[PDB]
Amino acid sequence: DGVGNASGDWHCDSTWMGDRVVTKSTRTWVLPSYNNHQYREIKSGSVDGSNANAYFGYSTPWGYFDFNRFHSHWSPRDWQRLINNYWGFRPRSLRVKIFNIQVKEVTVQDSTTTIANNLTSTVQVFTDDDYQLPYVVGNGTEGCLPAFPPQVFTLPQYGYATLNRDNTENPTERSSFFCLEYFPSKMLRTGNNFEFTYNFEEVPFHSSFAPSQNLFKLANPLVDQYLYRFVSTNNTGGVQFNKNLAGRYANTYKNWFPGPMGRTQGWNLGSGVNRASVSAFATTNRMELEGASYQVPPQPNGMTNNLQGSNTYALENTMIFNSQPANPGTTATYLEGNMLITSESETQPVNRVAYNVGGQMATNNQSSTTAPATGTYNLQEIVPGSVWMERDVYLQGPIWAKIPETGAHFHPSPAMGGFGLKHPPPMMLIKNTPVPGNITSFSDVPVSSFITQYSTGQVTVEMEWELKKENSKRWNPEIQYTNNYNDPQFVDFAPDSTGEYRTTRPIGTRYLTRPL
Amino acid sequence: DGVGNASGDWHCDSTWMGDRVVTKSTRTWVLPSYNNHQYREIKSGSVDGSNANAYFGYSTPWGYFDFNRFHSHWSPRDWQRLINNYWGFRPRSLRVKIFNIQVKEVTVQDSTTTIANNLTSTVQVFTDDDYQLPYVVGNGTEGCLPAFPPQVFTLPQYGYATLNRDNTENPTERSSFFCLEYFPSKMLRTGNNFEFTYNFEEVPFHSSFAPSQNLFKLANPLVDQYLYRFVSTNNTGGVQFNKNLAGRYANTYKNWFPGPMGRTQGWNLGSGVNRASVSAFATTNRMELEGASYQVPPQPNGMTNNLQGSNTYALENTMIFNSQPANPGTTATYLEGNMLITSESETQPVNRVAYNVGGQMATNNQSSTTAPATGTYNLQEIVPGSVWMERDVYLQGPIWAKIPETGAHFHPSPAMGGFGLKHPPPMMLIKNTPVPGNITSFSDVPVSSFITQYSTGQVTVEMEWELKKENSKRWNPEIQYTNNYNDPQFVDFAPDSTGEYRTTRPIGTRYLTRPL
Amino acid sequence: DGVGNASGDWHCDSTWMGDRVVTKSTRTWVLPSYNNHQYREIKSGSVDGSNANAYFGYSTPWGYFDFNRFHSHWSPRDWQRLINNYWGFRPRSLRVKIFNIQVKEVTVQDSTTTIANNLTSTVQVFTDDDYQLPYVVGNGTEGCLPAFPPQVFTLPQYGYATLNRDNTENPTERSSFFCLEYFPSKMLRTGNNFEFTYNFEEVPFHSSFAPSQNLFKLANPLVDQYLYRFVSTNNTGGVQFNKNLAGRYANTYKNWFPGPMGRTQGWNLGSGVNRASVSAFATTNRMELEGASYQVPPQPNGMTNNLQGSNTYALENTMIFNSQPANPGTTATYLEGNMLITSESETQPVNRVAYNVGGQMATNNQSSTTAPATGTYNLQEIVPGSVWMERDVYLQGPIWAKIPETGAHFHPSPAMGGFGLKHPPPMMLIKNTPVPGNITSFSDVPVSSFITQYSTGQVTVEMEWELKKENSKRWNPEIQYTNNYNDPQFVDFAPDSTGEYRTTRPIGTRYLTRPL
Repeated sequence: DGVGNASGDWHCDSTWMGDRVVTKSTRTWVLPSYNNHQYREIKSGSVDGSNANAYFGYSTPWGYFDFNRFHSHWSPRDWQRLINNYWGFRPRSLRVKIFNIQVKEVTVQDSTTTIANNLTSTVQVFTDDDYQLPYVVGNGTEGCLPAFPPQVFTLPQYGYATLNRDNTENPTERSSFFCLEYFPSKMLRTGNNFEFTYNFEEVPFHSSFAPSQNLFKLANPLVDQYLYRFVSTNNTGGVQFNKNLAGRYANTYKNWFPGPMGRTQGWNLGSGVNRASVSAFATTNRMELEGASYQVPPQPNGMTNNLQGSNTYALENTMIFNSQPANPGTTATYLEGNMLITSESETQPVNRVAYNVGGQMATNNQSSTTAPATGTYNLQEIVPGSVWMERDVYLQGPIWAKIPETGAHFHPSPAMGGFGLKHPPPMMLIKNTPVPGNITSFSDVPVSSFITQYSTGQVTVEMEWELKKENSKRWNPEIQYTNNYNDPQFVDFAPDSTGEYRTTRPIGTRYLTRPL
Repeated sequence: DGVGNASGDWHCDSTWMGDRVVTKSTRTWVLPSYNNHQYREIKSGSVDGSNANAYFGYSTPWGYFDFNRFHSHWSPRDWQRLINNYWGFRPRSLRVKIFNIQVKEVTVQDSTTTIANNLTSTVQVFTDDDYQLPYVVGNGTEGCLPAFPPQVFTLPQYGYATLNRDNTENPTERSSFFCLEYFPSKMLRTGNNFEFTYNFEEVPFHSSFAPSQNLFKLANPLVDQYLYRFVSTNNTGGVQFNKNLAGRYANTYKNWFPGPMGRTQGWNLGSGVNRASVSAFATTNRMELEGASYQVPPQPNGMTNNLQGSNTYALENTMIFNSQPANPGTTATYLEGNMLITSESETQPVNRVAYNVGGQMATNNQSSTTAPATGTYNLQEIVPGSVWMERDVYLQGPIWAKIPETGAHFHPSPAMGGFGLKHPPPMMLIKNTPVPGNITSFSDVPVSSFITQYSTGQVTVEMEWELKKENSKRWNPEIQYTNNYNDPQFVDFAPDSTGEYRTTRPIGTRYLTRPL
Repeated sequence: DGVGNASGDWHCDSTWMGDRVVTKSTRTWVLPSYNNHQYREIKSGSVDGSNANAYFGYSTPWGYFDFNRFHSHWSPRDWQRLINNYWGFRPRSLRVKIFNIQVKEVTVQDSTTTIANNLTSTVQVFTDDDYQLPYVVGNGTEGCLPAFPPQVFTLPQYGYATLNRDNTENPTERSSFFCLEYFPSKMLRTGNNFEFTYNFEEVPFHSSFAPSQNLFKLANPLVDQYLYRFVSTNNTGGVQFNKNLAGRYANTYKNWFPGPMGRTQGWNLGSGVNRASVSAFATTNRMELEGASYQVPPQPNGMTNNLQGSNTYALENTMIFNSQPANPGTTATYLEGNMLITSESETQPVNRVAYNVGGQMATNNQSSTTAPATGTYNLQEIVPGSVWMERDVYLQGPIWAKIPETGAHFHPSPAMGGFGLKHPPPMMLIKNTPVPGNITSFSDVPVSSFITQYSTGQVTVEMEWELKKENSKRWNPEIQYTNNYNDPQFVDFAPDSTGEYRTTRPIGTRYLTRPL
């Protein structure tokens, strides 16, 4: 209620309750006064020789809350207890609560930066629950809540890129500008707090199970099919047929088919017999959209890199995390030992691999003169009767994404993994209100001299997850995420002597196994 | 009730009522006695050198009502008030009402064509609401209600093409014949009327908004992704990775993908550097269906001609209306100045252009010997995680179409734009009953001499439209359909000194703008 | 209630509710301690060679709130949605609310200006709702709420000019002095707020429609009048008459007449064939009032500059805004490219142009000796049966004005446009209470050493607007305010890379069209 009273407590826990788990998480944040309290016009042309990077947009002084990663809510033990016990999970509700606001004021006088707090300065928070702003949350950007609870994170500055003109930095007449002070926002002093509740829409469970059985090997290898296959022609043009035998899965009749494919390049990790000195930009899979051509990693769902125990990965198809957060705007050439190169090997009985051709189809009509000929294709889209698996979600990866408000779409599983939401959690924007400096006269030009200041405080996020319980009559034990290190020099998913949070490997969800 | 009393009034109006608009429209029609009151066998072989044009079918004396265009219900001002204020619209109900029937009888005696009315002759009207007839309404044919209310239109003759045999004019044993006098029809004198009500099924709203934001540019250009991309290999085969920077949309990880594509040829309008003297038939995109090969304009949804401000259009992908209705069976070579060549430039942030390749995929497996190679594809079908925009509807274009009664289908947006209906508005068939001439003796052969006669009357159509209200926090003004002509020599969407209804340009729906 | 609690939230929105729109707007203000807390005697003589500029008056330490411009309440999109959809609008209620007061105290010690806040200092606010003060709000002065919500504005100092004597700086015995601490004012600490409600009186709607039809062309051009005109005399003095034909509007009988006129000088913008090197002061239209002569722009209602598509404007008749707010007291010679020269071309079917003579009247009595002669007049006042159009209101222009408390008036449309109010919104005056410095002894002279200090805070203004709905049976589309720029280098009505709010063109209201 006032300055000498706590406006909320530290809730950071998890409570497994049957087929349901709430996951609370309080973090501490810092909000810089971005742009010195003004809207700016960020724009760029073709950098790196590509006019795909040309954008037009606006950068606001508003910061925002991005709790759209799984480690922001899940400890690695509560993640381990999830992915080794349950076949699925999906979010149900959400409860965000910003509290203990305190706003300092830096006063650099003769290089003595005194930092004191003003009790009177406010903080604006609104939530965009009519979805009228550019939703920039679900795009794999930084500025998230940290994985580790005693880390203090700075809130990312809110910008958005509108329509540019002809792949330049210049706008078009459809390019918009959203003023964010034209939205009603709650003014928060140091004794006020901002609560917010949200209920997720009906989404499918994330299929956190690996297949126990190949897709083209769903018949039993004991009894044989009552269907025959064309095998050959005789010395005349008379066709000949053979019975599909029992375990001959290469030529049985299939009833279901794998998912989409676009053949990406496969690069060897580990030892590697890769091509030396490849500038890997000019040969990636691009998807040209209204002018320029864009790299689109990862490719849409229905494929996999990395078959099984092979060091060949499709690096265009994968999600490559770093081990630690990096400095912004770095041009460092990281190697294999720095990254978390993340495999989708668990879905190979259903999905086709991305560094191999998917099949072959007949190219000509045969005759007594022309022999039959086939040709391999590098990409195949949705066929009726297809079945694929969605992208695996990770502890270090995004939870949701917003479906773009277009006319139509085909089934909206995000390519980066997670939950495709039509009405996602609304984007909580926040800024410091501008406090003017010493203004002694009237002028019609607006104030450009402000008290330089930042605010800080805590935020708690309480999600709730409906879980799909495992129910299998499998006899032998399964593979599960065990803590298996040979001679650990450090405890993983735990700090070090420096005090930085050390993660080494990404953690999937498909560890339970389930027959098709 | 009788001959001296009006059997219905002229309702032609529109009543905007919140998120709902009823649009009434009365027109005056003329019904010729088609075929001289008999069923005939229309059939043809390969004309224009193509056996696709070979059909077998039947032509009835029945005429029909085709109010399946948007200008039959919408004035251009009420269309302007729709497409500049609302994000969507869909039909809800329908009410057709045929009234003031009067049937003349032409009597050419010594070249003095006296036209008098017989009070006793009837008119048959039935509606086909069990969908047992070939539904020929939603196919882009003429004979519609006019755009302009005081125009009198003639009702189109009802024919249908059944199954022919082996791309000839001869029938197969599956070819059917539907007698239309085997359906119960209401006999209408000059004092009778025919009412009919219809409620549309649950359809999606037509997305009458343009995107404010590119599909591959949905991240913000301020914070950068926590995902890395394979960039290159070193002097060994060791892979190397770089962080996806903030605004580098050409190589970020994408979550949603564009729609289908088939690469069509792009032709330059305006000035034009087109290839001179092209017979443009042999190089169009065809789709061979059970024998012959058919041109299929427009190609299915998910593409666009005409990027932005460029004079290159994909003429195979577009809807080309004329400015005025034309005489039937004309072989005139119209030019650019006659037609209404209709752009889909508003959907280019989501759809791929039809005169460019959509992307490229890896063609080989790399090694220390073989370098990586990619290959461009000209067509890509549905991939899971796709999102496209539907075809824009126009003031001069069709409202609905019937889904064919087959087994299965994929999401039934008609390629010509509009609303894919499973149970469309039933086809109102109408004919003049045959009045025999002077028959003085009995003969078992049926009567072939009739009183030559036509009927005329009014028809009113009352549709009802549920509207999706615009709700955006966009700050700057939008583009809207304004009446912008530089030195008009005539008022557009209004008559001239001749009295003919002059339209110059087609009117879309996507003028409001909305972020993905 | 206290220092650690927010005393009000940021309301800044608009809610269109049928034929009604509320427009909330919160801004942040800075209040300097004007005059160092004392009343002063501002007076001047003849500057610029004109004794019209000689005034006597008083300058107070009070600042005031001036939300009397349309952009203080309306975003340009909500202004666009108004002027393209409605035929009229007028204010109904008002709700001002000053909150989050915080008062700093600047302490310059050895050129180290430390700015800290005192929790104990107060702020006086009263509202003048008996109209006992000189109302200086509705006069086109600066110090308004900004157009753009995150701009912080400084409150203008309240002064007023009373009666001087004989066009000098000396007062007369009727010259008054209003002490503003003789009015009861609410003392506001940092935990207090000041609410205020107001209901506007019955005013006419602002006619935000252009005429679709000329005033002298209201007959139809098909049938002719039953009234004859004197055309000529014969070889004798016998009069002769002709019938007024159908479309001959130059000599039909008129029933209604245009508004007032005073011929101003017309100057060419754009290319321009203007007279070179004109000191444009000595030839303007003046209106001499009790001694001196005053320029009176704009001239009273009933005229227009700028016919249609011509570059000749009457610059004495127009409202010339700047693109950006300017520094106070500037003597800069702005050009055409800086200003927002604002046209009244939309009202030319009803109003007469200001750079042309309005008509001619007979100067002599004719005879057999003297021929008839006419003479053009340069000004014509109200004639019974007149009809004119009021001044267009703009997004950048004033909302209301106070009618002077005189005896009588003729219909009080303000010449600067807007709503003539008899009891306007009361003028919210505000000052910082004086906190004395170090006073160690008693003296009967009042304290002149104070703690130098300023206060800041937020103010929200909630107006409510009754709207006149458009209802026209016009067929063709209208002209509307579209966002039409050819190659934009910047988004208009939105910031730039500097962060300043960029407006280029003024926005009217007459875009709908309506017949007389």
